Amino acid sequence: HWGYGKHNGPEHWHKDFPIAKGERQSPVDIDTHTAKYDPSLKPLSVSYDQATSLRILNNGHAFNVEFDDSQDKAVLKGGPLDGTYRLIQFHFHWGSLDGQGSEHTVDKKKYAAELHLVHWNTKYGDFGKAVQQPDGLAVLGIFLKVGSAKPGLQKVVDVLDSIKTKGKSADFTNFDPRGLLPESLDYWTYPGSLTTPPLLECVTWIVLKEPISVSSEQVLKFRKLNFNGEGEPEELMVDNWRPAQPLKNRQIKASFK
Ligand SMILES: CN(C)c1nnc([C@H](N)S(N)(=O)=O)s1
Ligand SMILES: [Zn+2]
Repeated sequence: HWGYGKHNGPEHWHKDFPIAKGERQSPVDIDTHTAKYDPSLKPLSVSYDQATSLRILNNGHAFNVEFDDSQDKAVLKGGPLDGTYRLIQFHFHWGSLDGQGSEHTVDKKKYAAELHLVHWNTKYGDFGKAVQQPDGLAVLGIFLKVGSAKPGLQKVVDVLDSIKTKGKSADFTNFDPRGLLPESLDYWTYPGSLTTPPLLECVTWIVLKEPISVSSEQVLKFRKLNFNGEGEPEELMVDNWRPAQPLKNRQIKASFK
């Protein structure tokens, strides 16, 4: 089935998922000179004080940190969004080398990695109904560059040893996602899609301008994960990013001047 290799990677996905060649696919290159400041955008509200993390899982493609989304505990509102979007999970995309790994690019620059905080619109009642709607999801994207360590990431780094292979999970309670955010909430926004199969066109993307810094030792621990299952020959989990897709009939808006 699908993956990131030569025989099952992004250039093959359209045969099972024809929407791969659709009109609102993600990620995209963000041309900073072309993006325009939008005064109609409302301030942006990240409310993560009552977040309840539960578990961390290796799915064969990336790892997910999952949250209790049975009540409004950790929500995203404001900015381009109408209504309330509940945090369900976060994950990353990363490279084999420090000069590649992000999905979005900025003036064609690739970062070492990209964090995705995935949220669903509570007017649709559950995540599976939300992904069938054009405004069903909001994904907050944050770039990672290599330099100083991120103290708030270290708890994630230290549990990766326990989920090395596809299908493994571990308890991950009391993790505070506020420790993964940069100082500034300045952002770019556009309508797009999931970046993995089934590639559904259901996402409002909100991509922060300020990257977070992580250390070379933190990213090296991501690159020790495996795509394969336990007992199978080793295929390092690296380069699990989709490249930039055609912008087509879309405008990227900026929250800042
Ligand atoms: C469960 N669903 C559909 C998804 N889980 N992670 C997904 C992606 N990896 S992204 N990048 O958020 O579209 S898509
Ligand atoms: Zn993602």
